[PDB]
Amino acid sequence: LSELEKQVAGTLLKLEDTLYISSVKEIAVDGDKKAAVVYVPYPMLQSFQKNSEALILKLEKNHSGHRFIIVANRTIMKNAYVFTGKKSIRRPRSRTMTSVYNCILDDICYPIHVIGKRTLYPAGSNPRLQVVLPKAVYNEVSERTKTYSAVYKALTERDTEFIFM
RNA sequence: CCGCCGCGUGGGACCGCGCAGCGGGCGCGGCGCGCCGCGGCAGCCCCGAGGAGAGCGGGCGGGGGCACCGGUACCGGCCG
Repeated sequence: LSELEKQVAGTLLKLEDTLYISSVKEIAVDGDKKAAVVYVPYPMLQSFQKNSEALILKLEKNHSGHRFIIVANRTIMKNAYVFTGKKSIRRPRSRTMTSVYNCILDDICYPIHVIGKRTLYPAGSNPRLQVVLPKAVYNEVSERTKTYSAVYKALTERDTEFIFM
């Protein structure tokens, strides 16, 4: 129940000539441009991912003022086992904190595959992570690395920086 | 203050175990044993160790066992 969903859904209906989204979150960057995330339901992520690049481009052209990102919504449980007193319940490994963050990272920029991750530990600076991307693509995603870092920090408290190799 | 391998509280990093879905209504204050929509859940597999094992292809080798088999030489005998 927000204004943005209404016009983005209007655009959605204006694309084809079935699939619905859960919610939307926008976050600003250092520049006046913001980035909007779409919390897609988990099962329909792959169906949205067949040609997500086209959808994001058409949405950007339809409604400017901020970039459109599409991601799934995953839950996190905070206990490996559960002691009901009678039987012990195992938490599946897919619901851990670490798996969700990595999947989020891969989803933020699915069309361009990540070729490596590295975390650096400076002497005093808060430890930070730098990823590695192909040189085949750069100017395609060079202009939108700051937004990627900002959204990663927003969703995950962990920070990051982007490079190419 | 000092003879405790036992008792209680907390911490919970390190050290090792946790196979058998959950949520709600019938359902009594609670806990059980059952009946009900799956109609509430992202329902239900870390990765795959310059650890180990199995598999395919390649050649490599006085590696092993069985049968068969040639060559002079030592020895003995015989013709001259």
